Amino acid sequence: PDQYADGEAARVWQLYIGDTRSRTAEYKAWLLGLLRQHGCHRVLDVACGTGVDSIMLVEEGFSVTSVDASDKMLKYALKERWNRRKEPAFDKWVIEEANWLTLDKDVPAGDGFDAVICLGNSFAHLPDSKGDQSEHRLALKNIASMVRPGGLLVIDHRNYDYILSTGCAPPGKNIYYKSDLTKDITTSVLTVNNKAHMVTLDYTVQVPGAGRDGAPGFSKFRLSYYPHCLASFTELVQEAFGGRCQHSVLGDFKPYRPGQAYVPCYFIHVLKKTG
Amino acid sequence: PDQYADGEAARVWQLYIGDTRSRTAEYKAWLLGLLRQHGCHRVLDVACGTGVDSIMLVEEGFSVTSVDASDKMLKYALKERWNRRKEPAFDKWVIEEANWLTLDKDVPAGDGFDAVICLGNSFAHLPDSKGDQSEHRLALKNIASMVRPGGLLVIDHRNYDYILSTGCAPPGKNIYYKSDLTKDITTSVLTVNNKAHMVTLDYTVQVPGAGRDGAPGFSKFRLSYYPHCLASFTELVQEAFGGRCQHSVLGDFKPYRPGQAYVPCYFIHVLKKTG
Amino acid sequence: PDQYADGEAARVWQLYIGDTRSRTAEYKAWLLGLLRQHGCHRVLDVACGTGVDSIMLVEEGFSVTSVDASDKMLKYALKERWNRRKEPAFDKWVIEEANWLTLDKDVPAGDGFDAVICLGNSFAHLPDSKGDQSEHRLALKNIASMVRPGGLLVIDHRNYDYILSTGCAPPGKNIYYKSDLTKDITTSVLTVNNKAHMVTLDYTVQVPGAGRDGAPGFSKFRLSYYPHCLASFTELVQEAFGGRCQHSVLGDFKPYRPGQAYVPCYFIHVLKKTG
Amino acid sequence: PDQYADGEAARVWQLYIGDTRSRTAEYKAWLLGLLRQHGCHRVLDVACGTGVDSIMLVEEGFSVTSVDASDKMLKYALKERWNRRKEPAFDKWVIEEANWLTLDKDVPAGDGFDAVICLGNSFAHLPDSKGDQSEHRLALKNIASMVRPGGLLVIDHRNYDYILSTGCAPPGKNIYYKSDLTKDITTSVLTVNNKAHMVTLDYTVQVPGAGRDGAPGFSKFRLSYYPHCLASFTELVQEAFGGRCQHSVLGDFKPYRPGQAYVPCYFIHVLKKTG
Ligand SMILES: C[S@@+](CC[C@H](N)C(=O)[O-])C[C@H]1O[C@@H](n2cnc3c(N)ncnc32)[C@H](O)[C@@H]1O
Ligand SMILES: C[S@@+](CC[C@H](N)C(=O)[O-])C[C@H]1O[C@@H](n2cnc3c(N)ncnc32)[C@H](O)[C@@H]1O
Ligand SMILES: C[S@@+](CC[C@H](N)C(=O)[O-])C[C@H]1O[C@@H](n2cnc3c(N)ncnc32)[C@H](O)[C@@H]1O
Ligand SMILES: C[S@@+](CC[C@H](N)C(=O)[O-])C[C@H]1O[C@@H](n2cnc3c(N)ncnc32)[C@H](O)[C@@H]1O
Repeated sequence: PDQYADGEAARVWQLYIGDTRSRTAEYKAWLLGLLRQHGCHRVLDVACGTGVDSIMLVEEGFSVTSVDASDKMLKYALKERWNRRKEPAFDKWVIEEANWLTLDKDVPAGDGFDAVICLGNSFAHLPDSKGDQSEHRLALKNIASMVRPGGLLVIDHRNYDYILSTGCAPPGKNIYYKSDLTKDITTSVLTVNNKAHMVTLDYTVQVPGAGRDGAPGFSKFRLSYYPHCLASFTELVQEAFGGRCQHSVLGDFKPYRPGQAYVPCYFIHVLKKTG
Repeated sequence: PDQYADGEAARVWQLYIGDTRSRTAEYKAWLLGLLRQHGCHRVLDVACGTGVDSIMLVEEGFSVTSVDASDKMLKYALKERWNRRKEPAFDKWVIEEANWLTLDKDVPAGDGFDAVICLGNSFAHLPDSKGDQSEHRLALKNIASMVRPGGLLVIDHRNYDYILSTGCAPPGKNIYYKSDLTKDITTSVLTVNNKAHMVTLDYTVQVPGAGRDGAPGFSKFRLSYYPHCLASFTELVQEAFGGRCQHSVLGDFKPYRPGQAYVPCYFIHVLKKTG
Repeated sequence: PDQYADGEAARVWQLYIGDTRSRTAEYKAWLLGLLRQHGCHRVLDVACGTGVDSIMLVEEGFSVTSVDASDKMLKYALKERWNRRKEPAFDKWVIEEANWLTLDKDVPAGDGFDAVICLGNSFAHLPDSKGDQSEHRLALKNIASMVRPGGLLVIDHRNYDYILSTGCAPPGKNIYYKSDLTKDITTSVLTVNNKAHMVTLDYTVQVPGAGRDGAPGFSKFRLSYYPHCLASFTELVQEAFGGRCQHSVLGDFKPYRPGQAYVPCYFIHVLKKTG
Repeated sequence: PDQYADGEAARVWQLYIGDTRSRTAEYKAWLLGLLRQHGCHRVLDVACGTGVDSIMLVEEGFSVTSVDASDKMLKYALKERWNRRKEPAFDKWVIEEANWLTLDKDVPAGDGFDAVICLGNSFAHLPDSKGDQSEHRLALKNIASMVRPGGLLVIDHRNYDYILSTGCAPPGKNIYYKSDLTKDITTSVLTVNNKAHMVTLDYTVQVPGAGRDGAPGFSKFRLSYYPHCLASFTELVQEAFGGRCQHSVLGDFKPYRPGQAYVPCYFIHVLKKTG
């Protein structure tokens, strides 16, 4: 289930993110700082999407290769690369299809990458269908398996500890998706027995115009995520490295202490493989 | 959406109810008592199902006509009637297809019935698709419209105030469905925005045998209900009589006071129309 | 694939057949004569449908048991039986669900029946999905397996030698379905590679009224048949008896000689199982 | 209905065509000759597919822009362009998504192209759903509307006059698809009433290997075409130019005279707009 196969979400992703520059303005300093601090040059983006963060890293002189399971989303990143094909940096940008579940065979890590990134609440898309989080563990394993020792892994997820609690996803401004075009997002929590099983969001993004004066137009699409509670993900992700890692998490790219006033919309996990 | 069209549920309903006699043993005293107390002879069963309670009322000398929207379920009640066709009582039992939504035209009440019954958590099946409980109000209206003034309406529903609260449906023994054959029931609560929208139960009933020594067999089916909170249903049902009624509700056919120790699995609403 | 599961066809079958009495008027003399001529008293109807011919045989003093795979169609025959439950003849009419494919286990022939009937182009419904006519052979075998030695089997089918040739099904009057209510029947022939694989008919039967003065209403349903060419069926059906049978075929219940002027709409096969 | 959306056909198209060089060897001389003879430099390919003929034209120094409705097929042409991005010719190759039905707005012809090509039996994919060949006429209109006056249009189609007649598509060698990997092609002709409505082909292409020694593997996909009889297409296509055109048709890129011994697998229509 690509969940993006229909292509409606991809078509308007640009409208969903809003000003990519304005979005990337946040955490660019941190991501870049972190990357450089650990002398990272080879970066693998497993959540490429339309290329938002891959493009940023490419421009910033990193050697990036981006993968994604949806060729509908990737098709836009590719489009961008071609458009800037005359730029040496972009001439060396690698964009290929791949799936976390089969990453190991999709992207030959070989020596591995200096850093791996999964941003914008991409991982939560993986379902627990098997009953046990086996799929979660496997995918989380392969992704970590792409990290060269001493390398970095930056994987995030929406704050579901809050969505599950209030039953609603935070509205408006978002560090990853900030666009006045997104008119509505309806949260749908499904709890099997007494455990949260799935959070389904239904977006309503206004396609610029979609009608002459007096008639506005919108695009509607739905995405489903597994609500990973912070504590659980921390445990899950660390386990993916068999413990040989240094773990840490930030609020919205800012330090995070449980009980703090500010409630983050996303939780960024920073893991540094050790051996 | 018959929800019973597939016929899997009907096929094993008998296994789900278990010992009908043992089930009917409960409340038979009360239902009969209540019926007689109000001199009721003409009884309409809008939730006929396989005929459990209609059959009981027939045997008890009442003049009953049973309707139901699922011809898959009704098909078993009919089967029963034929088998006992030699019994005068059963020779006068009426079984026809009908839908609460169109009852008014499906069952010509005319003068009306002395009593109407909807038992076994049948009504909760009606969805709120329209956004507003309009369908609920309409169906609840037609059903009440079949009650002769001074007549009775006995409509029940699972205690969803508890299911919604614990996220799980009560396990094991049940006054309506008590069978050791039912191995599992998985509750699935769906809350759109922050309001409970639907409760989906997934039953696992062991079909006797379904395999030689060493191999047991089961049947799996799913049913979805609108979680009507007590307070809301009391208001809804009373409104269906335009207020010309006498309302009351019992726990599991026993007096019910909010805050009482015993937590009822079902809530039985007893309404007596006045004119 | 019940093909009748949706119930649209059953709901208006009555309208499709038209005047059952006028329909049964044809071949009633022949069927009855044939039956009596071979001293048949126990008759099994494997294509019961709504009960048209079973009812006729019941009224005529035969001891009939009718089976059918569609409970949507059977549900009407049952309805009829109940309505005439006070008639001794109908009190002894047996109606049950069964499938040619599993007839042997569905209907315990035991000694077997004096005659078996499959009329109204019922058998052609069986598809050749398996690639080989295995299903046809098996079903045709079980059906024959219900015939007591010296017994009779009356199985028919539309004249597909003609439908395949003209690509269109004969219009209007029909010995089995004669109703001015049927406004249209669109034939759809599907030939895989160069062999006829399936004939799909789309019926348009006008439901009486379905609208006030000025607005008429119709019902639309589709049925699919395997186009059995005469020669092939003769071979197939005889083989079902392992050759221990006396075969013959009539046009529309009249003698049939290939090349004759009159083009039959149906082909009636009469087989007499022999030692 | 992309008909290619699933992507199974695109994934193995390469295997279906076989040796593109060997395929393109045929008619390359003619296509090129014809193009040059009319001094054509700007070529639009509306059936781009994986880029087979567009690539050939690009290499041959033409200025080509390719469009196609399936992004699953186009995605491969794009892949090819990128790989040869260092070749000036390919740096100027334009590849975009478009649909014959909306071509006029998808590809701004403006002045128009010197030549337009639709090869490999692409057009026959367009269905007649509307009842009337309106869609055929519209699409055929837009495509022609891309031809600059004095320009050329090369549109082909399988010889359905033969497929319809023999009920089977020609086997083996094919000028457009010649690969020993294609193990089977099952034709399926659907005739509504007495008119041929659709021809559905089911391909079985062996994916190289798909299993170790002893186990071979295949890929199965289906495509549906409208069987355009020669005479009809000639009329249809000419009408698309409002008669201001010079029409002609060849067998398999060789002169064609009705009744000739050789039976072409495809019919290539060559139109030269005058207006
Ligand atoms: C929220 S989008 C990413 C948006 C982009 N990263 C951003 O920040 O705007 C999540 C992406 O996850 C990808 N995805 C989901 N499941 C995947 C899997 N199993 N393997 C690889 N990619 C997957 C999808 O194709 C989708 O584009
Ligand atoms: C749980 S079953 C009843 C079982 C039976 N009362 C018993 O106690 O075993 C609920 C019934 O509601 C009926 N039902 C649901 N929607 C209906 C409608 N709109 N009109 C009539 N019956 C309806 C179904 O056909 C189904 O048999
Ligand atoms: C054309 S209808 C019969 C109508 C009826 N004979 C009459 O003359 O009005 C054909 C019947 O064949 C039955 N049928 C089809 N496939 C069957 C199967 N495999 N086993 C038993 N009955 C089957 C259907 O349920 C359907 O009612
Ligand atoms: C047989 S394939 C072409 C293969 C390629 N031209 C060759 O010669 O090998 C037909 C193509 O028609 C395209 N197609 C079908 N309907 C279309 C439409 N309405 N507009 C544009 N392209 C369409 C499909 O996407 C498909 O790739």
